[PDB]
Amino acid sequence: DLGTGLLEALLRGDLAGAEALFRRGLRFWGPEGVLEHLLLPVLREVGEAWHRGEIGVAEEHLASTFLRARLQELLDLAGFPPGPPVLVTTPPGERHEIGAMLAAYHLRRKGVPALYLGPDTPLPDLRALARRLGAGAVVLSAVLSEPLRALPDGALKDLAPRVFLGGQGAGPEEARRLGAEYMEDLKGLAEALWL
Amino acid sequence: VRPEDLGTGLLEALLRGDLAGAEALFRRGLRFWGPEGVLEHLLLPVLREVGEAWHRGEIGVAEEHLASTFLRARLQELLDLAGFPPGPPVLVTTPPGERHEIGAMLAAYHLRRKGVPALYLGPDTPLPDLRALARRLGAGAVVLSAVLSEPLRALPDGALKDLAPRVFLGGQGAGPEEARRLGAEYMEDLKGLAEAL
Amino acid sequence: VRPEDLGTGLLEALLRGDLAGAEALFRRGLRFWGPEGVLEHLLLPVLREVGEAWHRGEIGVAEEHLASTFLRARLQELLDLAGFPPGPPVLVTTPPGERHEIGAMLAAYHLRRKGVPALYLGPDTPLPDLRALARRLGAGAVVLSAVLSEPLRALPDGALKDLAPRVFLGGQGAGPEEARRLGAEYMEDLKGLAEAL
Amino acid sequence: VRPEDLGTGLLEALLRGDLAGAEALFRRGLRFWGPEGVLEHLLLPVLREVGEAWHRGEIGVAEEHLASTFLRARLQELLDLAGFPPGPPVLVTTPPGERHEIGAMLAAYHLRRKGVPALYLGPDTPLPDLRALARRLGAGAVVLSAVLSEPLRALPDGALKDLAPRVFLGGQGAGPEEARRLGAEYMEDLKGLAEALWLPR
Ligand code: B12
Ligand code: B12
Ligand code: B12
Ligand code: B12
Repeated sequence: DLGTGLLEALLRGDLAGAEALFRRGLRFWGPEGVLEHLLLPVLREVGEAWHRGEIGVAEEHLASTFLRARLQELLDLAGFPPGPPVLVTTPPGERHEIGAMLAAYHLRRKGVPALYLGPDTPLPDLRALARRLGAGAVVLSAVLSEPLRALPDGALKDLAPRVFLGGQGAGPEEARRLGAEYMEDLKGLAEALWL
Repeated sequence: VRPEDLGTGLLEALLRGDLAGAEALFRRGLRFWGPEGVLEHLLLPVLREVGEAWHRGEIGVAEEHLASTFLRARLQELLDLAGFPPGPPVLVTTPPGERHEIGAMLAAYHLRRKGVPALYLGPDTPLPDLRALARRLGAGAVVLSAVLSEPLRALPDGALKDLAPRVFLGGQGAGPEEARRLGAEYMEDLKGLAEAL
Repeated sequence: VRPEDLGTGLLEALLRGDLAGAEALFRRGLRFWGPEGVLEHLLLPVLREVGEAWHRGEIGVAEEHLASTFLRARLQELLDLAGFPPGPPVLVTTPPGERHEIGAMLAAYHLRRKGVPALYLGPDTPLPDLRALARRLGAGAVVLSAVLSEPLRALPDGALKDLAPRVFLGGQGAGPEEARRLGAEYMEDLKGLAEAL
Repeated sequence: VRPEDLGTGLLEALLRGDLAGAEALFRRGLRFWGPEGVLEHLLLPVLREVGEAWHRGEIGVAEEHLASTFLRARLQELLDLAGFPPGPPVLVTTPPGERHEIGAMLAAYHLRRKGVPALYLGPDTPLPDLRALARRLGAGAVVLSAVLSEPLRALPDGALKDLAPRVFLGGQGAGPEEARRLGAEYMEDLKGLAEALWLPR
């Protein structure tokens, strides 16, 4: 797999060769393909390696900053459609960005105007922006479960006309308790908007 | 349209959630002022106005996030378009506890524009891990950007002294005294940083 | 619409005089393939297709001018974004009589992407003036791109030999023997050129 | 650095091969004088000073090339920022044999600033190929910039006639008589050129 190659280039600080390997993968598998076969497998392997204590925090930072940059390029290539926006973010306390960015990307690939805000947005401020921009939906990505548990019952229900929760840190019951529609796969998300 | 007006236009586009218009105005600014110029005359003035507005309680966190996430994305684009030389890298990051990342990215960018192989790691790197990577890659220098002063104050004396052969601290959160205490070379302007290396 | 058809789209936009559409298509390609990629998979294939069309008598020289002026402008943008390192410069140009400038610009760009301070002079520089500037600036190398062979053939033996400490000749109009005759190092690929310095 | 010193500074940076410093000084000029202003107060004065220096034998051709390639790059960015209107284009170029291209770019820029879709082709376009492109694009006008007079003199009588319904020749290398001989309207000032299209006569 180009996965091991990509990781090894990043770990030796070869950002030029890492970029070249990613670009080859994008040319070979296309935009959706490269995410499934390269970006996510590498991100998972970086996390695992760190958990095993095989790499330190600096190396993980390097890799994650790089993958985030590639995903941002893909986001930018999808363009930004006009229309009532969908705000994409993470719950308060959640700092991980890639799951939200992936969600924004899948929406944008299907012509949905997904505004990625960045992570960790307070719920009242998110509700206020959704209202001001006449947003049709809010989408939330949770990697950790703790930030969801800290939230009062029904706290996600009124953020916008539709509210979607996904990510490892989320499950059907916590979604029900919080008042959000739970969603496992990213492909289905655009269809779930009924447009 | 007018160069004299791009800051206002960019801010207004971001606040109404017009990412397409924002992108077009940034591109215009890049064409007008060039790579370094757009950062001085557009990106930073807008980022500062967003931050100020938030401090005055005029805008909420969500709006500020939108704008900052956008500006960060543009600086990353510029970073990628700059040359990356081979040779002993310079690691660029922020002190432990510092989450703001634009100042570090700006530093990496100015270095890369001047032929210095600056690896931006992202923010908030533990010092032992930073030291280990600097040693493994044979880094010639470590550059740290601090916007807040608190994260610097939490560090023990001489904590930045042996990170790499040269260690640079800058950002508004830093000053010559805190640099001396922590064992880093202070610098104020990004212009001078490439010459210093 | 599919990336592998950006080439035909770009060509069609240029031929109908749609500079705005051309710019948009090029930017899409840059986002898709990145800086080096867009040159390999869009700029060069389109420039070759313009040349072929001209050979088939489908378009005149004015259309070729339009397209090449456009591509030169895109390459210039990329050149500017790579930034210009300090240090002993490398002068990049074409032999006297050679007016085509894209191969030289491509060479300058690949060098600049690798931190080498490549000064693109433009095409068609007299050899005495080139030698004088190389000496005044303490240039480490001169790089020449030749598309046509005629301008090379008009030059006396050993005419490129003392232009600077290293002298490189490339381009389809050049081969190892004409390089040897003229006193330059020949190379085929732009990738190898940075390593060679 | 002060505005009254930008011209000298820019030239000196270019002559020592300091492209980074040159870029920074041009941007300072843009900040001071704005887009059109920088052309009048910085770009043209520097281009003229490069020419003068070359005449006085103080710089060779290599240095002039460096400087002109730089200024052409700046002017191209300004051209692109003027935007590209829709409609029947105006082709802008130089006569065959004319290699200087700044005058043509300046003409294209003034037209584009006034909403005219000026397509800058680059310099030195053979007249039959220019005629063919004007016809293919349905161009309403062709504009030619001549710095030198010799390339005009080499052209046969009536050689610029009917390249398009309107044909304009300008530049110091051109005069009313050579225009008449070649079958073009002569024009002195760039500002008037857009109006010269809107109201025909
Ligand atoms: C990679 C990783 C990291 C990386 C993060 C890399 C990055 N993303 O920048 C690093 C090394 C930094 C890391 C550190 C930490 N993480 Co970690 N690490 C992982 C790992 C190996 C993979 C996580 C992952 O796949 N995330 C990527 C996202 C995109 O995938 P996902 O959230 O599963 O979501 C999928 C779908 O739901 C969909 N999706 C995502 N969002 C949305 C939204 C919608 C609406 C939809 C429809 C779909 C969707 O896309 C994804 C495709 O599969 C796991 C272990 C494992 N085996 O999974 C943990 C794990 C998530 N980490 C964990 C922990 C504890 C941490 C740390 C606290 C460790 C520490 N002590 O410092 C820190 C900080 C976490 C934080 N503060 O957020 C725990 C979580 C435990 C829990 N929450 O109950 C895990 C499970 C491992 C463990 N220790 O058991 N981690
Ligand atoms: C933008 C901003 C924010 C934004 C940040 C958005 C983002 N970037 O993500 C937001 C609203 C989120 C924010 C948040 C906070 N910030 Co604030 N806000 C600002 C502002 C406006 C900073 C401008 C900025 O980002 N500049 C970034 C870089 C470009 O600027 P710089 O560091 O001065 O860098 C220059 C040079 O130093 C050089 N440089 C940079 N790095 C290096 C390195 C080297 C080696 C060299 C040579 C040069 C160099 O490059 C730059 C050239 O212009 C200031 C007020 C102001 N007008 O400056 C505060 C300010 C920094 N914020 C402040 C505060 C208190 C906060 C918060 C704690 C608010 C809060 N109370 O919760 C939070 C932080 C949360 C946390 N991490 O703990 C204080 C900090 C006081 C201190 N220094 O300890 C400031 C100074 C406001 C004040 N009180 O006057 N803030
Ligand atoms: C495009 C083209 C032109 C264009 C140029 C404008 C344009 N570029 O679109 C125009 C219309 C001017 C043209 C016309 C002519 N050219 Co023509 N045309 C071509 C064509 C199709 C493309 C090749 C090309 O120009 N690439 C552009 C450059 C950048 O790429 P390159 O030169 O291959 O260089 C590569 C490498 O060498 C490297 N490189 C470049 N410089 C350097 C420097 C260094 C140091 C290094 C390491 C590497 C390096 O990078 C480049 C890309 O990888 C080829 C046919 C083909 N090859 O498919 C001919 C070709 C070059 N043309 C040819 C001919 C015949 C001509 C004319 C004489 C035609 C005529 N019959 O009158 C005229 C003369 C030009 C003039 N009158 O001023 C012949 C060359 C003669 C031969 N050796 O047999 C070719 C080979 C095709 C053929 N018919 O046989 N041409
Ligand atoms: C710079 C310069 C050069 C530069 C050209 C710069 C470039 N573009 O690359 C260089 C050094 C290459 C050069 C070349 C030569 N040029 Co010279 N040099 C000059 C200089 C200083 C200015 C030329 C210039 O500014 N052109 C740029 C354009 C924008 O200026 P412009 O033509 O005045 O255009 C204005 C208007 O005409 C109008 N305009 C332009 N186009 C159009 C089109 C239309 C439709 C309209 C309405 C208006 C319009 O807009 C412009 C701004 O207001 C003059 C000296 C002087 N002016 O006193 C000579 C000068 C014109 N050059 C001269 C000539 C002919 C040459 C040379 C042949 C010198 C020689 N005798 O050996 C060389 C030839 C080398 C070559 N052919 O490549 C001599 C003429 C000698 C004589 N007749 O007595 C001059 C007059 C020097 C002098 N003071 O005597 N030159």
